[PDB]
Amino acid sequence: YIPEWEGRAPDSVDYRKKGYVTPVKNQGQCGSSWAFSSVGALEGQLKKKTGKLLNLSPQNLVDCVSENDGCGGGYMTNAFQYVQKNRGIDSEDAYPYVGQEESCMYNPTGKAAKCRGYREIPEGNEKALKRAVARVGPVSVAIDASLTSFQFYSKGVYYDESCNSDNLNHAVLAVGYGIQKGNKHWIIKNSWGENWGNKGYILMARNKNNACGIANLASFPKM
Ligand SMILES: NC(=O)SCC(=O)Nc1ccccc1C(=O)O
Repeated sequence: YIPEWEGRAPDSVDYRKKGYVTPVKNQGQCGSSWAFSSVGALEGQLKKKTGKLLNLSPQNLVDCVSENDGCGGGYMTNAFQYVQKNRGIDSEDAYPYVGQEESCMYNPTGKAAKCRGYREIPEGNEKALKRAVARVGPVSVAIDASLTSFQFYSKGVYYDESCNSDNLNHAVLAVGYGIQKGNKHWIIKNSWGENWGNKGYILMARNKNNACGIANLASFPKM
């Protein structure tokens, strides 16, 4: 067997076709994009591990990941380490999202997935992020989403040269990649509801010198 960091990745990958991606969620006013990005990468690894997939609980992460700040931001790697230490993460149905930080309500009964660690993509290496998406699955990533051009995206492959790759303020999920009208892109799942962008998704420029810092905080959990 030839490992992940070696040889040719396919030119087009989309896990929305293969049942590795849950429907688009809406984080509301709570600044918990790290939680939705974390559960999104955990859902994809749950599908490859068990063959079954299920909507996991970002509220579990908001209320229980003490290393993060609930609605005040957080890192996706701390959520992965939490699930590893906690031995489990609850389902969305058993731990619904309320849009606020509350007390930790984890119960092992509603456990739907586990995690045994994580791996951080080499800093700014878009080729390595591409190989990871093609071989591991959906990868949690952080970007600069403060620009007006990003927030009012609707169609096409998004690119803005003013995007600060050193101000990663929003967490999303790379559910694939490809090419549209001569512009390479990452297929990115956001958490601003289905009515944002293109059905909740945005195609962000790929191989344009790590636009918006797409590969500066990329990671995936291990199951
Ligand atoms: N042996 C390898 O690492 S090749 C992986 C690969 O297919 N990369 C690519 C494939 C198509 C387009 C762009 C890239 C890129 O380099 O970002």
